[PDB]
Order: sequence, then C-alpha cells, then structure tokens
Amino acid sequence: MENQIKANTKKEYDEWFKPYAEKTHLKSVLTNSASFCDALPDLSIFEVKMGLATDDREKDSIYACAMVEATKFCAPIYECGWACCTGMVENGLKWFDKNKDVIKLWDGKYSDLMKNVPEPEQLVAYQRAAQKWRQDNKFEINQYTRSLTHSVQADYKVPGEYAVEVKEMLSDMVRRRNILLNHVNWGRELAAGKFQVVFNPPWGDINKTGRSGIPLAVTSMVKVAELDGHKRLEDIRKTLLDLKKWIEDNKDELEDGKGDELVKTLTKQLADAIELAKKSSALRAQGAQIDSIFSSYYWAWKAGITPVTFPTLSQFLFEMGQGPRGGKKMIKALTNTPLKWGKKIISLFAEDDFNGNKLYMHPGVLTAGRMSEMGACFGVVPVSNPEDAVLGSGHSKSLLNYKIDTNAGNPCAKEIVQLFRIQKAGFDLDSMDIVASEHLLHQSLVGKRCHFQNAYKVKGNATNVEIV
Repeated sequence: MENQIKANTKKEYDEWFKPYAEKTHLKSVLTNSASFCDALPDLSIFEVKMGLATDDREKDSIYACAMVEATKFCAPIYECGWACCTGMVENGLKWFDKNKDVIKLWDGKYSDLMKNVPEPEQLVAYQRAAQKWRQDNKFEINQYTRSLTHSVQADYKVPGEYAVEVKEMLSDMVRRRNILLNHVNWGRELAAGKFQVVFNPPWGDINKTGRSGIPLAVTSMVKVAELDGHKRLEDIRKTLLDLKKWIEDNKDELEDGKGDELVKTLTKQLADAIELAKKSSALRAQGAQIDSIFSSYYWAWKAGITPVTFPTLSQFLFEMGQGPRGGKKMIKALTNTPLKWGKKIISLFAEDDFNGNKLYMHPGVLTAGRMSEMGACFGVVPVSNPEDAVLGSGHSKSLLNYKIDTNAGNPCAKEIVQLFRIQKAGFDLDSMDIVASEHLLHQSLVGKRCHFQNAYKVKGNATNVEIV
C-alpha cells in the first residue's frame, strides 16, 4: 500500500495529526510526547525467566522480550508520524543525493568504517552533516525534535527504592570510562614552551598537510592531546603567547611580512586542534553518538529506499518490534524478501570482524543491532496503516520518551533499572563492551527526553552527576 501520512509541511502534517490523535486515543500521563502508555510495564517476570535459564541464546531472547514490553507503548507518536510523513520521506532521502560532498569523508569510506575506528574528521563530518539535514529538511519543529545545546545538569532525581541501583549503575559507568581513558615530539616540544620548533618543523613547512588535508601541525597537536591529556593544548596557547612576545621583542630579525603571518597560522592551528581533540576525547569516553533519524534516512538511502518503497521498510520495522524478531530472524527475513532493499540493507551490516571496541564504530555504519535505530524512527507508526500503531512496536530508544518528572515518579529511571536487573541476572556484564541499560541511563543524564533530539552539542560529563 501507500504512505498515508500525506503531509508536505509542519502545517499539513498537523492537519493530518489532529484527527489521527483523536482516533488512536493518545496519552500523556507517563511520557513526554503523547504515547499509548496508560500504565508502567512491570518487567519483573523477566528477571525470573532469566534467573531460570541455561544457554545464553535463551537469555538473549528473554532480554529482547523485556525490551519489547518496556517500549511497545511508549513511543513518541507525534514525532514518529512527522519523521515518517510523505514530505519528510521524499526530502530526507533525496537530501543525500544533493549532499554527496557533505558526507564524503565517511560515506566514501563506508566499506573501511565497517572494519576500523574512524578518524576524528569523519566524526566531525557526520555530526555537522546531521545538523545540515535537520536544517535543510526543516526537521526541528518542537522540543522533542530539537538539537540540545544545554550543559549536563549536575542533578538527577530518582525515587528512593531505585536511587540505590541507579548509583550502582553510575559506579560501573565510571569504572568503564576510566578503562577507556587509561612528528609527535614537535607537538610535545611546542607544549613545553619551545616555540622555536615552529621555525623548523621536522616534517618540513609549517603549513604542510597530510591525511584528509589536515595540516601536520594540527594532527601533531591533536595526537599530543590524545596522549598527554587535554590540558596540554593550553600549554601550547601559553607557548604561542611566548612566541608572539618573541617576535614583538625582535621583529628586527624576521623578514618583513613573516612573523605576524606565522603567529596567525599557528593560532588557527591550535583552534583546529582543540576542536578535533575534543571530538576524540568524547568518542573515547562515551562512544559514538548516533543521530537516530539522520542515520535511519542515511541507511534507507544507501539501501535505495524510495517514497514508493518506504512503506515496506516501515512495515518491516514495525513487524520487527512486535516480539523478538531482531538478530538472525531479521537477517533471514531481509535475505528472503523479494524487495531489493532487503539484501542491500544486509550488505550495509558491519561484520562482527571489527578492529576495536564496538563503542567506537562510526555512528553512520549500520549493524544488525543498530536496526533498532531505524525501528524507533520508522517502525512505530506503520505509514501504510497509521492506525495500526495502537498495537505497539518495541524499540529501545523509545524509552527516552518516558517522563523524568518526579511527578510521575521518574518512570524512565524505573524502567532502566528494571532492564538493568534483568541484564544482571543473565550475564556477567564486565565481559560486554556495552551494557544497554547503562547507555540508556547515560542518555537520560545528558538530557534526552526524546530520541529525535540531537544531543551532540551537550557539554558535560554524564557519569559525574549527583543522584538525588
């Protein structure tokens, strides 16, 4: 069938949504954007099932079922409709055909990023690409679809009963952060105050470039930040100051134009380095930050989805959330479908043959598991029959739509803990590079009240906050 969410503007989409919302009887008691949630899922049965299981594939199935129950009815319907309306589908997809250059750094090295950790500039490219998308396509239409730019609130309130286990989650996250944290001598010399090294770089000219056309000066400085820690780039600003006072105190011994042109060039290179380093320190710390909707449309586009064929993607991803139908069941279904995009999606999947911590897989690379991203965006309202959404479909990032409000008794944090308990019962977590419930809680900490929010420009440390 065809995409029933016919809308080419926020206006037209609103004109669609008023009768639809009235029909499906939406609710706001326990969730930020109005959802199908009338009551808070009790996931306790799954601890029990879990605690009584033997092989880990049974345990995986159990956890997947609890995730479906937790999120089946809490998805932000209004935003999901809007992410999936006909104008959005048409424009969100063709956006990529217009912007081949804005995405070349990663897209053009996609095959490589299925196997290796990305360079900082590939991450800078992806995050700015995402912003362009949200501007170009007019995506940000309210709070729950906005890019967040606030800073990590020092405070996080949780009910008594849960405030324990939350702090326990906090502890392991802190533990984890530490195990992740814990032409280059040029940079280290420039930082210790030996500015004269800028007169004579070991690689040649100071303006000289390398990979991605970044100046060797800059990559040297980023690499010094990466090893001797962040605060060292500021020793280099103090050093550039000593350089400047040098030239000013001895302008005589320098060629006419040169000297001012040197300090300017260097100053810029420091600014560039700080901005590149900070991307790296963040990736190292907390792993890739996927912009769900932007990557969803990127993957749809690379698979070759069209507005014509989009409703089959929506239906597929909707079915996928009606029980444990991810993993090998999904791959098999995608392998079997007569639709071309099926096998094209599969070939986007990064092999588990990945050179490095999975945390650092570039957020524009697809995996079987990252299909939950396309689910939370495309598989909540099935655009061929919108009104079937009332049945539910469980995708994990839907959980961010749960209210934080101490009013509702922070259901978001309740569900995260419950899921956490279930994960404890079946697994030794120290063995996994990622604990799903910890990643979710981290996103709540950073202030995501909805997964259609881009939170990259949020400044702070989420692992260092106070659980009231």
